[PDB]
Amino acid sequence: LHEIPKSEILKELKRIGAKRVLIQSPEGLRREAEELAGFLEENNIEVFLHGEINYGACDPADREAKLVGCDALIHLGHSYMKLPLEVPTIFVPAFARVSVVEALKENIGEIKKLGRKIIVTTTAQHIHQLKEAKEFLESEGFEVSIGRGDSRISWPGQVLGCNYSVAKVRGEGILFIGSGIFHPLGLAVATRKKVLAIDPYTKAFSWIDPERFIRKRWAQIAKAMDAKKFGVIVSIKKGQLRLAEAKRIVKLLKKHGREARLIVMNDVNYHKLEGFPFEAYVVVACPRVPLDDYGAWRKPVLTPKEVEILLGLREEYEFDEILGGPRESDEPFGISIHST
Amino acid sequence: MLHEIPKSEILKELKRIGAKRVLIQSPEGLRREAEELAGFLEENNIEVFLHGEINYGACDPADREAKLVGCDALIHLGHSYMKLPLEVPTIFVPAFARVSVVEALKENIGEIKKLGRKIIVTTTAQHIHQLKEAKEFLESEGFEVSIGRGDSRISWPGQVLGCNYSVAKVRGEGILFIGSGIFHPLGLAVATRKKVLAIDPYTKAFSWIDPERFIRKRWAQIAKAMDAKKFGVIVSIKKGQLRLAEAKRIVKLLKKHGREARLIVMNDVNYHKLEGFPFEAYVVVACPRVPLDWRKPVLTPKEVEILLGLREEYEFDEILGGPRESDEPFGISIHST
Ligand SMILES: CSC[C@H]1O[C@@H](n2cnc3c(N)ncnc32)[C@H](O)[C@@H]1O
Ligand SMILES: CSC[C@H]1O[C@@H](n2cnc3c(N)ncnc32)[C@H](O)[C@@H]1O
Ligand code: SF4
Ligand code: SF4
Repeated sequence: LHEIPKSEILKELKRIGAKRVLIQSPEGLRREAEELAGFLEENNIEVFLHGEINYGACDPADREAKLVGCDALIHLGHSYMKLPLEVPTIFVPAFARVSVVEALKENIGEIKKLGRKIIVTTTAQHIHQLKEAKEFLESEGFEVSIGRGDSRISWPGQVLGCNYSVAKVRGEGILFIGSGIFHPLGLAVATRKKVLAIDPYTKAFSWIDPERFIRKRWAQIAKAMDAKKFGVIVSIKKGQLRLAEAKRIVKLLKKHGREARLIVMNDVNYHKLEGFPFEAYVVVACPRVPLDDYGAWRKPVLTPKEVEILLGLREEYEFDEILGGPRESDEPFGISIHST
Repeated sequence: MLHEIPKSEILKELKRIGAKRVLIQSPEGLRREAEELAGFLEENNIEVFLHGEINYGACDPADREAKLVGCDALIHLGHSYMKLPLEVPTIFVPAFARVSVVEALKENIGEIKKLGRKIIVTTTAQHIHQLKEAKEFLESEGFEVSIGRGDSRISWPGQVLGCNYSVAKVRGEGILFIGSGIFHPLGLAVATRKKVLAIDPYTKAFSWIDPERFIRKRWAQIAKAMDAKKFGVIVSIKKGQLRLAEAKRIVKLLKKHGREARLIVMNDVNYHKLEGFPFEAYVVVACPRVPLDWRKPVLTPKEVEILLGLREEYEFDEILGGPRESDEPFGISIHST
């Protein structure tokens, strides 16, 4: 459950006959990746570690595995999203232990301000708590709405930084259970509904006001109203490649008398591009890169949605989401194995 | 200042193969030139994508990436071809420097005479097109000029790379190196065990190479590493840098000497990516220019062979190729494997 189940992982590997495996890992599970590796090697399975810092299941290292002759990939810390996989892949999601009900009870008076029918949302590390959160809220008199989400989502109620489809359901206001600010803000902007965030660790709460964020984006668009040369960036990460939408933005920019060039990268960062003559950039990939820029972009960097405001093709601010298709099943609360 | 990109020649080669969508990679210097070429190809009804990575060598063609985004051809700016399986037709565009090499030699005749009569002459890609003149000059000064063909990693006789000095493994009293920087002459010195004179064509300055300080600094890394139980052994998936068999051997050997070792797979080998891993020391088995330029000790395969005591003298790590059939043109080339 909350422990890396080294036994279950071995059993799946021995079932599909895996002899050589690659392990991806996010920054907080680097040490666990090497402990797993040593355990499988004791059990006669050669193990490579993937040296890149992985940021999501949108970026499986399956093609790299097939290159170094691995017959399977282990993806630590995230759950499957619908992608073609070139080697059989085991997803090992990370579940935080914290019980969320305590923070809900402490804040029930604020939660009432959301209204009778509420939408409840959290991130992957608290997804297993969602049933406990639901029972409690219903037991206090709420009707609880929880969206399934699309094929980029792994369980009902789960939000990603670039996908909030699980909140596009009937309901009067949105509850977010989790730490930090980016997800609740994305909820408010993507749904235009009252969003209430509760941190399960501190029990602190926050009503999300997107105005401050939206104004910072309006200034970004303003800095680019001066620009004539545009770079339009795609990432070739399997779950981030948006070729058609990027080509669309290039054609659109040219239709309005601006120069635009499509740029192919893997990891998207400004330093690699600063020798180029472009005056502003459009990231058509993970929107957390232009929207959550800590300060590294020294030229205006925009989302596709913001570009359409710039050219004057859209009046209201719309959050850039990467959307999937119908998801006919749900991922387990545990390890999963996928091959295509 | 380099010689200008030949836009007309490149476009004609693309039309000769009917290319409709091309990807262009460029190195740090040639970013403005990349987009200049893109606009010209586009104005000739050819869709062009730019590669946003900083390319660092023909050992890293972006041909897989081009195939992925639907391009039917790849333009590799600033480097000459090295023997590699290519997935899309690729056009190589060497950059050649305008600066006069012979003017630099003329300022330093006296220093060159100290090398010997029969001398080995080497340069980098940006001056290869003036290598014939430099040799004629030197032979007019009484030198016997010895120039090696080199192997399949090399594009022209007498060209050195940061990772391959095969053109210098020939008969001679000493090595002359024509180019800027100190890394190439350092490797030349360690790899050939001969006296090396470096002449910088842009400044006319010269330098007699003494590798001792560099070797001593390298042993401090080796010494540091002699206490480590846990090693990370790194490879790069770049087509010209992948050294999987050697990396595996290094793993097996570290384990035979009572040390733990893990193979690590990367594209760009950056230390900042590895900080969370539990390894006490690192071996880069890819482009040697990365360990030979951290926080934990990071070693080349030659250097870890010293730590384990299977090797005594210091050695530069090099990626060797095999025999080279023919030579690359002093201009644009087009290959498709
Ligand atoms: C937590 S996953 C999102 C984070 O990972 C990084 N990230 C995700 N996808 C990419 C990408 N394609 N290129 C560069 N950085 C990315 C971004 O900095 C973002 O803050
Ligand atoms: C310019 S020739 C090679 C240069 O690019 C960088 N480089 C080459 N290969 C790699 C690699 N595999 N990973 C990271 N940096 C590299 C090195 O720091 C060196 O300065
Ligand atoms: S927010 Fe961006 S980085 Fe995170 S899962 Fe979605 S696409 Fe991947
Ligand atoms: S391996 Fe190193 S020195 Fe050789 S071409 Fe690539 S980056 Fe240059």
